[PDB]
Amino acid sequence: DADVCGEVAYIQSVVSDCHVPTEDVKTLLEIRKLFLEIQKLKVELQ
Amino acid sequence: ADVCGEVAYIQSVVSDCHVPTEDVKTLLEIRKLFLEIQKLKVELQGLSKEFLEHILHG
Amino acid sequence: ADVCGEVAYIQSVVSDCHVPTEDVKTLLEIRKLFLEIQKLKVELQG
Amino acid sequence: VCGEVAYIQSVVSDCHVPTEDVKTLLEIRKLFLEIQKLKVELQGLSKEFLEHILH
Amino acid sequence: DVCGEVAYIQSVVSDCHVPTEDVKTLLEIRKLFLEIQKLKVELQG
Amino acid sequence: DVCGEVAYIQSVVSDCHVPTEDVKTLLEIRKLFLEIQKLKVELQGLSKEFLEHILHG
Amino acid sequence: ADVCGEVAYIQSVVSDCHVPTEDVKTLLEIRKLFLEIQKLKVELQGLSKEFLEHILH
Repeated sequence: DADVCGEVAYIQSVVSDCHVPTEDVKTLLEIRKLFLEIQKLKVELQ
Repeated sequence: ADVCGEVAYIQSVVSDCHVPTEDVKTLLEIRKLFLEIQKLKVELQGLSKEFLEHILHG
Repeated sequence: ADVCGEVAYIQSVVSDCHVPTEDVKTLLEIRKLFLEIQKLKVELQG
Repeated sequence: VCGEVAYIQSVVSDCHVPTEDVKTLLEIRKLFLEIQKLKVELQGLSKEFLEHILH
Repeated sequence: DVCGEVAYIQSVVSDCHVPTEDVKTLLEIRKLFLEIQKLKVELQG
Repeated sequence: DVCGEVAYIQSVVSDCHVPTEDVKTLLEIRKLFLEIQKLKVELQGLSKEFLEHILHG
Repeated sequence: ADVCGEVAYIQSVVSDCHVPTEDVKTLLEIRKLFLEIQKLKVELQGLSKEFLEHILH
């Protein structure tokens, strides 16, 4: 309820403050996650 | 009763936010991506330390 | 009998919601995302 | 590989339901079950937190 | 290594005489079905 | 080095002379096949464990 | 906040490579798919060995 709407409202405030389009934020975070996942996989394999 | 009741409950919560559904999805996806990056960094330091401890005391 | 019966069962349940299938999928995706965020916060701060 | 694909094709064709509907319906069922698993894991993490406090 | 792996998968897929997008869709349906079974067993246990 | 990693992947993909979207699709099919095998193995293990837990417990 | 800082950090690294963002994403996806196939093969041999050990002991 207020836990869900308050959480969404908080994320919206933070994203708006960056002045970066939301689709760019998502793409850039996806690239960082992919890079870290590749590092973790290499470590696990060795 | 359980599946349809669950969907009806989520719909009530989402409608009360007065935020477009695709925005709610995008914002939660961004928060999840950020937290997953933090967890991956913790797991990487933890694997490196665990491997070193196994070497030093094994 | 196993696969077709499973599909037929899910179809009956979804139809009984009286909500378009793509809305059911979207709403369940939002609930899953919210719960996954809570779990990640607990794992990181504990 | 080819035998596996041919088998899945036979089963899906026998349902007389469009392939994209089969995929969507199975995805909805999986999402519902994953929400239940997440709720169980969250009560489990809360219990683990309480046990750390008590002992 | 990488190119040899890709060339091998291409040979196997071509031998099925099934469009690549259908192979992907059918394997996705099989995986979804098995994942549902695994989730049901984990939830009761 | 992030840029070095990207440049390395680009060199390997270019050398295959296969469109990037085909490389991605073919690797996705191979991954899906192996994941199905792993799920079948896990399900036989869980099924056996369930039966045993019921019979003796 | 911390995400504004994280976003600019990733942008700084990606811009330095002078490769379009969608290419960076695609190339990293291909590398991840390749490594995931290798990990799945290792997990499958481990599950097979674990099954044999349960039989022997």
